Amino acid sequence: MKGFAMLSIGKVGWIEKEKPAPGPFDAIVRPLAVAPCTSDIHTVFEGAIGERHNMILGHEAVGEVVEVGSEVKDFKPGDRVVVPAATPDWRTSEVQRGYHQHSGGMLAGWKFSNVKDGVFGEFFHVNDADMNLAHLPKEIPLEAAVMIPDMMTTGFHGAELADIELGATVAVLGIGPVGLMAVAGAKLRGAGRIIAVGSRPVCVDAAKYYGATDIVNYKDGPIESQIMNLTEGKGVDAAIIAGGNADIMATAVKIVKPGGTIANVNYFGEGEVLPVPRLEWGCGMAHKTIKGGLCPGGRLRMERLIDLVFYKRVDPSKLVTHVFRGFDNIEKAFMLMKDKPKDLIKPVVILA
Amino acid sequence: MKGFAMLSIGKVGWIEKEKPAPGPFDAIVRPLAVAPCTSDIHTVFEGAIGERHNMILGHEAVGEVVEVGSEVKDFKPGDRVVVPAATPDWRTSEVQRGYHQHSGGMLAGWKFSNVKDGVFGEFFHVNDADMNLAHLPKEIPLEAAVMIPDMMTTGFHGAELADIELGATVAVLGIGPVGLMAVAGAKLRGAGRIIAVGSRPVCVDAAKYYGATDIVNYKDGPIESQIMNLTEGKGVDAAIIAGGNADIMATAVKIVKPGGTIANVNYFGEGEVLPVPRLEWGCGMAHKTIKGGLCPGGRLRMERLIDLVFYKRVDPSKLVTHVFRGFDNIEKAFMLMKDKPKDLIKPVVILA
Amino acid sequence: MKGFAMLSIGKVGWIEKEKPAPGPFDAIVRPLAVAPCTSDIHTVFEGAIGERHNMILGHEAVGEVVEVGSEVKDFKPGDRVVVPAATPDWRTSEVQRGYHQHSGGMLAGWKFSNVKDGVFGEFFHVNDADMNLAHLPKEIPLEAAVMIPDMMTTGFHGAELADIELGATVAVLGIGPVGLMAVAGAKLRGAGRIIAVGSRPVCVDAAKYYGATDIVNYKDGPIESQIMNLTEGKGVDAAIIAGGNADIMATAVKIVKPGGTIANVNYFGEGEVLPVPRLEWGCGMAHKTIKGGLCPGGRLRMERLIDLVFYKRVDPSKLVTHVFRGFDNIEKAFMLMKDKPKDLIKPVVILA
Amino acid sequence: MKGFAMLSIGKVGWIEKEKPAPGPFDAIVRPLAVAPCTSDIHTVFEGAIGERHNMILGHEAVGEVVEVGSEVKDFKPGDRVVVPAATPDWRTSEVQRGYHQHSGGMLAGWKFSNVKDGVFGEFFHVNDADMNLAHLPKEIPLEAAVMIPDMMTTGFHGAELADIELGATVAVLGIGPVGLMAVAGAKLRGAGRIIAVGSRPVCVDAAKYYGATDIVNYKDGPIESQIMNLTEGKGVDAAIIAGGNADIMATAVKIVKPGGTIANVNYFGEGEVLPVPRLEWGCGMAHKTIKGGLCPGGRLRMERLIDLVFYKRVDPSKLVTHVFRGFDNIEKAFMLMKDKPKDLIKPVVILA
Ligand SMILES: NC(=O)c1ccc[n+]([C@@H]2O[C@H](COP(=O)([O-])OP(=O)(O)OC[C@H]3O[C@@H](n4cnc5c(N)ncnc54)[C@H](OP(=O)(O)O)[C@@H]3O)[C@@H](O)[C@H]2O)c1
Ligand SMILES: NC(=O)c1ccc[n+]([C@@H]2O[C@H](COP(=O)([O-])OP(=O)(O)OC[C@H]3O[C@@H](n4cnc5c(N)ncnc54)[C@H](OP(=O)(O)O)[C@@H]3O)[C@@H](O)[C@H]2O)c1
Ligand SMILES: NC(=O)c1ccc[n+]([C@@H]2O[C@H](COP(=O)([O-])OP(=O)(O)OC[C@H]3O[C@@H](n4cnc5c(N)ncnc54)[C@H](OP(=O)(O)O)[C@@H]3O)[C@@H](O)[C@H]2O)c1
Ligand SMILES: NC(=O)c1ccc[n+]([C@@H]2O[C@H](COP(=O)([O-])OP(=O)(O)OC[C@H]3O[C@@H](n4cnc5c(N)ncnc54)[C@H](OP(=O)(O)O)[C@@H]3O)[C@@H](O)[C@H]2O)c1
Ligand SMILES: [K+]
Ligand SMILES: [K+]
Ligand SMILES: [K+]
Ligand SMILES: [K+]
Ligand SMILES: [Zn+2]
Ligand SMILES: [Zn+2]
Ligand SMILES: [Zn+2]
Ligand SMILES: [Zn+2]
Repeated sequence: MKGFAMLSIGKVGWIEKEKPAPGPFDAIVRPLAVAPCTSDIHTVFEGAIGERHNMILGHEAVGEVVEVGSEVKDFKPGDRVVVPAATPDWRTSEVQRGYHQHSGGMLAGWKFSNVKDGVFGEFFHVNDADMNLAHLPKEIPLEAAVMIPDMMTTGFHGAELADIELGATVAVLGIGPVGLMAVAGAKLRGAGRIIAVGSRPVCVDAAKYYGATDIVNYKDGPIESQIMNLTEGKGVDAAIIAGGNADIMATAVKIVKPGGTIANVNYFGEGEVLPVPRLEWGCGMAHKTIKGGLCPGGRLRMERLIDLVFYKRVDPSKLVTHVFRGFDNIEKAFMLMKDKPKDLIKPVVILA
Repeated sequence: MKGFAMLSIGKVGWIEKEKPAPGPFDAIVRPLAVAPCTSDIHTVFEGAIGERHNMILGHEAVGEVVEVGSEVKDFKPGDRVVVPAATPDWRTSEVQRGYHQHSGGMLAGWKFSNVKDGVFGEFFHVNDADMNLAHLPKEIPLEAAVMIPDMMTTGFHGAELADIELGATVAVLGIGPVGLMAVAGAKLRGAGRIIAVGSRPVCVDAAKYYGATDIVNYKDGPIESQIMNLTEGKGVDAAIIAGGNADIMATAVKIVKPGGTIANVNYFGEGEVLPVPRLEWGCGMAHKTIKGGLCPGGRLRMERLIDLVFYKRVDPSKLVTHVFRGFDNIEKAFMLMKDKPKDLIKPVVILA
Repeated sequence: MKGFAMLSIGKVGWIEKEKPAPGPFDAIVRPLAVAPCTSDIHTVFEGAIGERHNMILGHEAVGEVVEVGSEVKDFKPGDRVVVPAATPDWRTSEVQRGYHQHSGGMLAGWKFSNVKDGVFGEFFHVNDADMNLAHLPKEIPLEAAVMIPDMMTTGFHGAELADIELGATVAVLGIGPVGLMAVAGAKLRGAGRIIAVGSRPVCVDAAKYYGATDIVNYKDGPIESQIMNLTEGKGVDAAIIAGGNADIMATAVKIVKPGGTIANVNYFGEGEVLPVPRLEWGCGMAHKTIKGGLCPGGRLRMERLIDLVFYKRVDPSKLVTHVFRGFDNIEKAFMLMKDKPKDLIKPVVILA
Repeated sequence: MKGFAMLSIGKVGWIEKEKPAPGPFDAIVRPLAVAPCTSDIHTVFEGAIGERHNMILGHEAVGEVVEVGSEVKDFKPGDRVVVPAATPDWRTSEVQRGYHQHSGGMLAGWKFSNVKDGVFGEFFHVNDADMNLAHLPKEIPLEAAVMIPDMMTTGFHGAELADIELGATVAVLGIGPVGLMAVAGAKLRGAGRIIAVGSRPVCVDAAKYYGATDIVNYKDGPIESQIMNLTEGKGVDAAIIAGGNADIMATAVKIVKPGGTIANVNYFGEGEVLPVPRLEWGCGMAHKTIKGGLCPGGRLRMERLIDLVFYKRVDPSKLVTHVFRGFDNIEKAFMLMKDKPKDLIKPVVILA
């Protein structure tokens, strides 16, 4: 049918398509709430993943099941489901290795608006419904639930990769929606001091809400010097990268103490090389582990985060600053992500 | 000096001993606040660690440094410090393996009221001050800080041993002071649903405060049946044992799902064998990992738990139900632990 | 078709069933070489997993694909394959948790001769062929290859569970075919000293071949005292249980040092409880981790063990002491596992 | 007391100092066998660790204890010992975090020929003898034992950091003495295929001896293309960096599959930045972990590696290509490392 799609490199618009058909194990979902992402901007305007032709955008959606294949057992038409941004193929060798995000190739667990039609349409296709859908409790509002498919699972993954010990000091570089969930994720991993690096006031306020004990604004000086002064030269036990340019990797290495971990969940769109400073990395021997992973998807990941919201461990509704209602307003919410206003964190479009 | 001591098996009383002298790396501390433990009850009236003669009891104390050895660098007379219940020798082979709790032998990190005069005296000896003391911030009151040396580090260790994934369902068997900190620890590891098992109303109330979402009373029926009904037959991702008799190990194995973890921090004082049910343990193949560890000690452990309290990640003051004043009430608080009233969780003696 | 089956508890015999039909993702395999297992003895004559009716026995087989479903992509009729004893359903919640051995329930990844007709028949059914089959290189003979499905993956799993550090001292309690692979697995994890506990000379000879540095005969005296004398009172860093009765769990705990690991891969067929000694387990606080897991299965596991054999890291051929030829000798080889002669390690029936 | 020392940047020569005196916990050792290292060449002629003045060189030594402090308990005059290159202070906060290599600061566990007179003297000082010395069994020759302090512990550390699963494919970039021990280390962790990258025939021969299944010579083409062709486009499960310049980091990321690990133990002496390719690192999301650590030291590490040699798990004598006799030949063996002949791997000077 109609869908907000990438017409060509650098240009987008509504196009004409056929309604997707479900396989024996798949399901067709109609969206109830959707959200745009900064990653979709990188695909369109920077060409970071190559050239696409008439591909629907969007990968964050909470919808209602309308049709299932003959083999779907746990979902029926009428069920209220959370759809993860990553819907991998669960029958490959990379799944047996424990990295479903790369099932079938690097980043191949991320299908929506990458190698597969996204969620910005009246219907979309979800492969392996029993493995890639989670029921949505009535107690969770749509605006909060639509932060789970991507923002919550990415930010929490950064905290998971960070290997946070109880009471450790954690720095979160960047407090966009992913970084704000990284701040909340560190609090969920038992972090004591959480130092957040950001400038936008609407984000700084939300960072304190999610557990940040210190805010480092670049208006006071270089980030490295500020954090080293805050930690009295000790540094941080772990740094979570959730924003910035390639140089932020150098900053993370400089502020993490020997034996610590740099956990990256930032999608670097430009630059050939990510710099690792030789001297500050101990010339290769400082035991500063560097991790960088795509957000996990699938049913279990969604079910675990739904319980965190259900039992009031984290409230993602603070991420939602703008709410829209039309299918035509999907374009408007997208435009907000193109040129970030200072009062926007994450916009949500309620469809039905 | 004076000290409340274990005279023989079944008898305690105040005695007179010589004030301990510090070695070049040691410190002499006078207590500012102390707390009795159920373990000392087991030592005196059950002979759980054998017979002692004129051994000062107690291993939970916040104190003021009065004297240090010539080689102590980070602590001077007058410093208010949190003293860990475990003060191990940091120069053994077990420390290089990462198990300071067993530095020099099984449970050898536990010295106070075991192989060394405890803290229930006008002064006590702390070996290796720079490695086994942590500075106490003025912002933390004495009643809350004296929960850190033993209760918090033990309860949090149960949560650490449990290998909790984000959103996992955790059962805490026993909600005494250690179990209440296991509940708080489970919340500090991103647990979603936390099922606490206990009956005493003062403990049930504190368990809800520290994050318990469900309360299971053993007076209403078998714990296994209740928890399986709550989890709709799925079981729990992890069970933390913090109380009960030897049979509670069988209960933990039965409620943990295949691949889960049983983390024990309960001190079993009676029974020759802890039963592991064959069928419910998968006849040996259910991947139900069983862990059991003594609480971590040392400076770094105390500093990180102090940071957790300082940055308001947990408030252990709700563990304290009775506060008395002065040395003479150490006896009153000790006997309070033997005859457990239904309103007692943890008593504190302020030595101002 | 014909099949050697368990009629009821205590009864075995040849039966007749319908040749299995493959689903779209399944494959029908005819066996080229099979081996009986001690686990089937426990299932039939001890009723360790309950009563079965006309369940064809056997779960260790190398076969030839004769039929595949329409969706099988990597295997065709005529391919010679190694079939893992564990062939789990790869589309479950337990797979997303990382425990395919319990996909769909405790031990539910083990289907052959458990909840599904085994391999001791003219044909057998393999669910999810592309995920549960591995190609057999021509360089590996059938007698050696049939040690991979069960013996090698189980024994190596014991070493994996043991958390062996480079140079650590490992004890292997029991040197049947599984224990001998635990010896080889421990060598493959960088173990230094490997202490093997067994009495049968044919097993003692194979233990030395696979890397055992010391032999402890339990008929020669108490295991604990002998091992404690060998390690000069230190104990072992890890103990792998691969045989014995329920009492061997107490033996393992007594010989492992504080902080070490007890890794069980032994299938306990009798007894209600596996005893854990309270005092030797530190009264619950010795950090002696107890693990017990079913062997991993699936394509990737088989492929990696095949690579270990291909690149000559392990030669499982020395496990095979008896080779017979023909379907009728499946009964003879099965009975050989029942009345264990002193010269038997593992028998193989060639159906070529 | 004489010692071969670094006079200034670019100059070396023999000096005279006063024989060092041990503190109460230290020991004075006279060397029985020493070996020069490439790190000392970089220190003297490239100033890789800054400018030093009149510092005795050398950090690889087997020696005889001649004097101990009053508090040394496990070592007496006359004991033959293996001295780790890293002799950290075991009483710091970084030790309680589990990183003794950085006890007191980044790389602060490395004292010999860094902040302390090295082992190229008639005597040298060992701090904390009971924690930093290991008894040398008479069964291990000096030439083999002197490979343990540095080469073996470094190379094996690369294999440990690599997170090798049983049967995994491992690439070792660089086959100098450290890389050759990384190959042996990969074999110890259960690697199947081991791909070694090198050109010198004496190293290629030793690489096959230690377990390499494939050799990649740059004379046949680019390393990235050769390795991807060998693995049929799959890549390797882990890459161990043990040589080369900063550009080798980019090669490692390119050949490791998503979810794998890059383990670096190479000492990068020049360059401001270590390049990480953005696209081949999944734009930050490929789950390609990068680790880089200094070699472990201390008594326990040495004792476990001694056991590996004692029980014949690894023979490091293949690393020794040149053997000299007498103190005066320390200069000759040192200069041998500066202008490496194609037949040199590691030289050893036998003393006494
Ligand atoms: N791994 C995954 O699965 C995944 C999932 C979702 C998104 N992503 C991508 O990863 C990144 C997450 O960012 P986001 O979604 O939270 O929105 P975002 O607005 O792009 O986050 C960027 C944050 O980093 C700050 N920043 C910019 N330059 C910086 C610099 N040199 N140093 C320090 N901070 C700097 C920004 O500050 P100000 O804006 O206040 O000026 C902002 O706080 C995005 O690129 C996103 O597309 C990845
Ligand atoms: N690992 C360490 O380093 C360490 C440190 C300190 C203490 N410990 C020991 O760990 C244990 C923790 O006890 P505590 O200090 O927290 O005080 P506690 O009051 O003795 O804790 C006992 C808890 O277990 C419950 N309980 C008793 N029987 C039960 C049963 N059949 N089923 C379910 N629950 C049952 C009790 O419920 P109700 O009382 O509400 O009825 C209570 O909640 C103690 O034995 C202590 O000596 C260990
Ligand atoms: N986890 C899994 O997936 C899996 C897979 C396959 C098999 N298994 C099971 O694991 C167990 C391994 O047995 P197996 O197949 O290798 O053949 P097995 O011959 O039955 O192994 C028994 C071993 O234990 C020894 N033993 C008997 N009593 C002992 C005692 N008190 N103390 C110490 N050792 C004692 C035996 O010594 P001697 O015979 O020399 O006297 C023998 O070495 C079996 O029960 C098997 O069913 C499990
Ligand atoms: N982390 C620690 O504690 C520790 C301990 C000891 C040493 N190290 C350092 O780790 C490094 C290991 O070197 P080493 O001691 O084993 O002696 P080495 O001779 O310097 O090892 C260099 C090896 O790497 C090869 N090589 C050179 N350039 C290469 C490239 N672009 N790509 C792949 N291979 C290349 C060399 O072959 P060709 O030159 O013949 O082409 C040679 O085989 C040294 O720098 C050493 O200082 C670190
Ligand atoms: K690290
Ligand atoms: K487990
Ligand atoms: K352990
Ligand atoms: K990884
Ligand atoms: Zn996104
Ligand atoms: Zn206590
Ligand atoms: Zn079997
Ligand atoms: Zn060196």
